Amino acid sequence: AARFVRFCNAFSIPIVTFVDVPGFLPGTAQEYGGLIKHGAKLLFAYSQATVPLVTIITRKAFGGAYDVMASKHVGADLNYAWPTAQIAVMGAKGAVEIIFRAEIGDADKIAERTKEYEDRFLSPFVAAERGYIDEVIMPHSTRKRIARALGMLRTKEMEQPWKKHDNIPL
Amino acid sequence: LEKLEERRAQARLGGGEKRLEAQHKRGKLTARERIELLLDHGSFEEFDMFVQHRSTDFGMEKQKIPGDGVVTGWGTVNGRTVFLFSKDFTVFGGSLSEAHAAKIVKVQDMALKMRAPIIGIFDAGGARIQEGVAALGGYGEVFRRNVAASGVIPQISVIMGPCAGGDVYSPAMTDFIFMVRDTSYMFVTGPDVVKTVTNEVVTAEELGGAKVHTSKSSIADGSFENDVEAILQIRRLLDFLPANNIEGVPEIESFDDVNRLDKSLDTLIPDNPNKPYDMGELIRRVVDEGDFFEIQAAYARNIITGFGRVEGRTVGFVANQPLVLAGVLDSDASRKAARFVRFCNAFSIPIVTFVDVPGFLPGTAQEYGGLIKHGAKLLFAYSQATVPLVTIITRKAFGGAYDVMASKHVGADLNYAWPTAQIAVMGAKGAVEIIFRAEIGDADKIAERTKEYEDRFLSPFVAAERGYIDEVIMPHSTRKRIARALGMLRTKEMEQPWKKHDNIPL
Amino acid sequence: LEKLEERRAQARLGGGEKRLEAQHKRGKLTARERIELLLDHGSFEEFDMFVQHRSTDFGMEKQKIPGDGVVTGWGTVNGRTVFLFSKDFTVFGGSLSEAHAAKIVKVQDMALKMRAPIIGIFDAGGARIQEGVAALGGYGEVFRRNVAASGVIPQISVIMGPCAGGDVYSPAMTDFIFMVRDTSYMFVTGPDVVKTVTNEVVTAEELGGAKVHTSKSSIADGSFENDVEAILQIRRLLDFLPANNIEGVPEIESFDDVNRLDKSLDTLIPDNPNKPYDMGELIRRVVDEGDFFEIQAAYARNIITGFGRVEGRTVGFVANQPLVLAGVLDSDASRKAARFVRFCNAFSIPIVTFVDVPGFLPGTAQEYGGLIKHGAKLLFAYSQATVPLVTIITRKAFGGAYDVMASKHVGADLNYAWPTAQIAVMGAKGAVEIIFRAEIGDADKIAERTKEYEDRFLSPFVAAERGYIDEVIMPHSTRKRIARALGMLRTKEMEQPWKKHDNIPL
Amino acid sequence: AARFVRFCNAFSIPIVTFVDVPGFLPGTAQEYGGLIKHGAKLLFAYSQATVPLVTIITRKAFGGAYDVMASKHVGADLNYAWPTAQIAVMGAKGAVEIIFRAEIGDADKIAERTKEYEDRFLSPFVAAERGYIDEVIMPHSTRKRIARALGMLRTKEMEQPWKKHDNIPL
Ligand SMILES: CC(C)(COP(=O)(O)OP(=O)(O)OC[C@H]1O[C@@H](n2cnc3c(N)ncnc32)[C@H](O)[C@@H]1OP(=O)(O)O)[C@@H](O)C(=O)NCCC(=O)NCCS
Ligand SMILES: *C(=O)CCCC[C@@H]1SC[C@@H]2NC(=O)N[C@@H]21
Ligand SMILES: *C(=O)CCCC[C@@H]1SC[C@@H]2NC(=O)N[C@@H]21
Ligand SMILES: *C(=O)CCCC[C@@H]1SC[C@@H]2NC(=O)N[C@@H]21
Ligand SMILES: *C(=O)CCCC[C@@H]1SC[C@@H]2NC(=O)N[C@@H]21
Repeated sequence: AARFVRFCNAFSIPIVTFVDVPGFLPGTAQEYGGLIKHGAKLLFAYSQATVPLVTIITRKAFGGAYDVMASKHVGADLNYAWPTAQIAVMGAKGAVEIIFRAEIGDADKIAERTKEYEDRFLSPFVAAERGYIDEVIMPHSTRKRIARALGMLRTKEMEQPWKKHDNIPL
Repeated sequence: LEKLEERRAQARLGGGEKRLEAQHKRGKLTARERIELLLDHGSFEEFDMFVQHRSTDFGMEKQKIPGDGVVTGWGTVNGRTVFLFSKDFTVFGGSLSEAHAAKIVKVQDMALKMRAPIIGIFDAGGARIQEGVAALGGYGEVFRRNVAASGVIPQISVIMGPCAGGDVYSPAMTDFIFMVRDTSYMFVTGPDVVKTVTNEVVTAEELGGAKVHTSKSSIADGSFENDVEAILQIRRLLDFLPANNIEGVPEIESFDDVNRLDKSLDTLIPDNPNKPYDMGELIRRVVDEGDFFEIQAAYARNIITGFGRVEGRTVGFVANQPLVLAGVLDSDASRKAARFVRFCNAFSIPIVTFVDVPGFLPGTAQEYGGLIKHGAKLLFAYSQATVPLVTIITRKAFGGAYDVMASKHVGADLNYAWPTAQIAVMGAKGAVEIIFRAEIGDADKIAERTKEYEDRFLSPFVAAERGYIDEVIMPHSTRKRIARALGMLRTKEMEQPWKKHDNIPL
Repeated sequence: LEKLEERRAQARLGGGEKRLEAQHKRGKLTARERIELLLDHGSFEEFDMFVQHRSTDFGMEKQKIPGDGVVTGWGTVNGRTVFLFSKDFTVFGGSLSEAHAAKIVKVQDMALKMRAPIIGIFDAGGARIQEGVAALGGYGEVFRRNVAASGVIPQISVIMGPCAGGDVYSPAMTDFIFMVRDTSYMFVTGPDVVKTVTNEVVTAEELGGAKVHTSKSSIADGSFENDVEAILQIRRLLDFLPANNIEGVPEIESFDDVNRLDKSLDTLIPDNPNKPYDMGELIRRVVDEGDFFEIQAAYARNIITGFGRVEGRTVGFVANQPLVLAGVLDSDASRKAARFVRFCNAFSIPIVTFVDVPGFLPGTAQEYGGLIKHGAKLLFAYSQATVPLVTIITRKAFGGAYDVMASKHVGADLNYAWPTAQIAVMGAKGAVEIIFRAEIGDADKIAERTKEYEDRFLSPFVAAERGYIDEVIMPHSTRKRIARALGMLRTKEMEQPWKKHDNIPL
Repeated sequence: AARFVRFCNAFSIPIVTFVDVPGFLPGTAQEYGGLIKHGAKLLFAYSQATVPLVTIITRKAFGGAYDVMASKHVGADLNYAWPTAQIAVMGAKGAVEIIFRAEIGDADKIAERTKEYEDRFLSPFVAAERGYIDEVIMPHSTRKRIARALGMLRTKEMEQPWKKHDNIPL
């Protein structure tokens, strides 16, 4: 994805992203293989681009992944979300086991806390209340929105400092 | 007022005496001690000492600690302005909240606007769960600023403790990462998740310790014995680098001589062609006082890269190392050298290269690993550079490799060769095997033809006759030539077309 | 999901049915109805419908209202993209908190990036006290963005209700301010402080009502009967303006002819030198269909400024007005015209000037008020402009005034003059009374000398004989010449030295 | 002040500001005179300048005035504050009259609320806790800090979009 995004950016081609990611792949294999830098490549390619970026969150966006995949904070122009999106720091079970580390033995209490956490926070509405999502749309309208959005976005112009070239990790 | 001095003195205490004593017991300094040690005496000016968090969920409102877990500010090192921030492990485990992120973004933006370097020191414990999605927002902004500053100001990161989860991405986009050899580790996902998912049991030290990341994964640029050594070495390095992408490299007065000769080099290369030799000795004989700041010393040891000084100016050096795997280029060496050369070119540092390469590494493993593109990265980096490039072909350059390692054809300005250089499409045996295929059965005729081809084509004078080599030099002269050459090349000026950016093969 | 639709229907209700009924009883529309009436049908895209405020002090946490008092988004007007926001009086009295400010800054930044016009509609109630110092931060960022966009995109503001306190600064730095005649008012400090400090009793309407600010203070560019008229006139105006400072003025197909002659103009100038005439008639005969959008019509009526169309292109018009104060130049007129010319120059709109001016206004009030600097403002504005400038001298041009009103000497490109023009240093009486000072003992000789001086020098032919006038034209052809001239001048290209910006007097 | 600031900015001279302002001047004479645009001139001049700006709050900074006088939000680079600074939306009396409008009848209750508000909120530490102030300094050190700050700020470099010229309110 990093190389594709760089090519699209070099020639001023707009980019559309569909996001459904639960996190990164765990295991010693990936770590010894250098997952850190390779993951950084995508963040770099996304954040430096000066063309229109439009993103649609469908189901899941957990943890640091929610940031590499063209979040509003790294330069996305428009962020929509379907009603089934779940934007949180991590899955509900793990979050409860971390916050309530003192009472990890009583089952029923843990299940009740999990249900409370899940219903309150695993939804697309808390992210919206802080203004990170531009609009929550009904799915059947998706095409029309893109078709409209890209139009207004054609004129994106923005200035940056003078560098010879960047120092992207390899 | 005295009330102000009391409040301030109590902010310098962080999370209390007990946590400071626990911190000291492990052999780790506190954030403020590191700040005091890195900068010149009496220069530290602090920003935003009293910031507090604003969350009100999960009982967080009952514990508001001033500082929010990070110490930030600016100062001077050797008279030159530097900005820096340091994470504090004793305050909420140095986790990352909204206000935390605000302080970091402020210091980063100010540092980019005024064009000065940035130092980040990491002693953190990751994302604060209680803050929910807001915390993620913080992360984003910090990442963004890093990318904006890359290739404009040099950014240095020092890992001095745990660093997990999303946090790790922030130093991965900086220029240099340094680690401490026993109280640090990096990973995206921790041991518990790994066990839950793959059923493999591993400890944090084995998964992401200093050894792993300095010898296998390519992430870290060096390791040091303890915090003090690390900080002093960072202060030594910082004096090499230009302050930004406009002003030249810093210059100091050198105590060495630009016209001295060194006879020992005439006997460096052995007569026997199967024996190796130590290239690092050559590099240390060529720099001013034998001072060489090596980068990634323990990873991909078939290639050497680092900083030295010539006539008071910083110069980068890249060299093949015969001592390991006969000096062949492979995926790891290509990636390492490509990233380093890109850095040197970005900030207009001249580059010297020492070449002794018999080819690429054979085997199915390399081929499945993608050697073609990792190999193309180095060629790309070398051919696009617009700074002075000087290369010395000490003992070998066979086939395609002679092209990737800064040949005259890909943009090298000056190319010397010692008398022992052997420049050819391939080794004598293979070449004669391919050419004279109708007579592969005999054994005397093949030897005769091999001797002829070797005596006529494995030498530097055929390369010189076509004008690919600018001059053949006696070994004992090497230093002087470089010292003169660079002097004339300072004014190199040349202009490319207009591109947004290149499309280097990632 | 139905539940999302219910959330939307509930967010669209603002602060309750009761407050909406009370709003309607005052004779005012609601925010969303204004947004609906401004934009083309079906084009409105809303941002951030669900944002809530985040204060928890002074009992504020018990009342969270979605939207936080502002509706923002973008749409199309006549096919061209526009951004906009509208403050909602029914939610916390339309006040300005942290999150409210975050939405406003988002929309301003995005509109600057895409280079599109911005419409702001103000119906506010000032600073929310319960938010404390944080409130101030909000205001600050908004101001900054205004200034960054000034001279890059046109910014129109419409005041349709109370707008007290520091918020007033935000619309004052925009290019146009429109007010509603019977329901709006603006002031920095309200009547209560005035009463407690100065002991004078004054109502809000008298202190800052529409009339005060459109007739005396120079703030407002016009007034309208009710909200519908104001919004439709904004829609009309938006068709004259360029979208940004790069592209040219919009063009439409005209129904008029470029070669028509106007016999009536032959009789516009009265025979008696003491009688005035109506310049507005002249202007409405030069424009294509007689459609003229007047700017600041009710302030400083001795000068006229506005927008028209010629051959399907926007053109700016400035003209002296004999009907009031004999057309002299005073402080007010000077400031009005100076700001208008600066705007027209910033977006590359051509300018046409009609001159009939005897001089400056004498009296001690003007001099104590600072007439020197205000008068210099207009000269500064005209002389520095690089757009095409076409000027027409109709009747009088005496003394220094003849030099500020787009003379050939200060950079005008073409200068015509009707046959009735009188261009001289000063009037016949005073000129003679000075040159023949030691002869004033008589009465008849002085009268004879006056007659001869009037006959010789008060004419347009001496100015032409010196070459300061390009052509003397007959009145009936005036329109045609303009239509031709402007055409040829479309390609004007000139370049000045490098300055950060001018130092215009204030 | 606006004219002086623009002149300073045109030739790249740094600016130091000392702030002690309780608000604007009330009355009919000023509003009939057109205070809104004249006061906006100063804000316009300060926000656009691209030279080092250093501000020192000594005693008071109330209300909208605190914004025009080179606040951190409109583009000031460094903000120091003495220990006696009072940064607030308005004076204690009027603030308490406004917040507790439904209980103004009393005279002891109002005094109690006034004392509480003044002690909690009229200080430089609430503004500092939000990061709007870079440091609370001891007065006798003031000169030294200025001398240091300006020394570093020589390299300030920033670029706006391409405009023919600004449109300052005349
Ligand atoms: C630093 C770390 C490796 C262990 O440090 P340690 O020296 O062995 O001591 P502890 O584990 O008891 O942690 C000490 C404090 O750091 C705090 N802390 C550390 N990381 C934190 C975080 N991301 N969020 C909140 N608090 C955190 C803990 O609250 C703890 O507080 P305490 O005084 O009540 O005990 C661990 O804290 C860490 O970095 N991540 C924990 C892994 C996780 O995310 N959840 C737990 C199981 S999934
Ligand atoms: C439940 O059993 C969850 C499985 C492990 C958590 C998942 S695996 C994929 C993601 N990786 C990670 O960091 N956690 C997520
Ligand atoms: C002798 O056995 C020759 C085999 C190796 C040939 C050399 S090793 C280094 C280079 N790799 C390659 O492809 N051929 C060269
Ligand atoms: C006739 O009596 C002449 C007196 C008036 C002079 C006129 S008023 C307009 C012009 N202003 C000026 O300086 N003198 C002219
Ligand atoms: C106290 O009783 C005075 C009321 C206003 C305080 C001062 S008077 C001048 C300034 N104008 C304003 O808005 N308040 C300030």
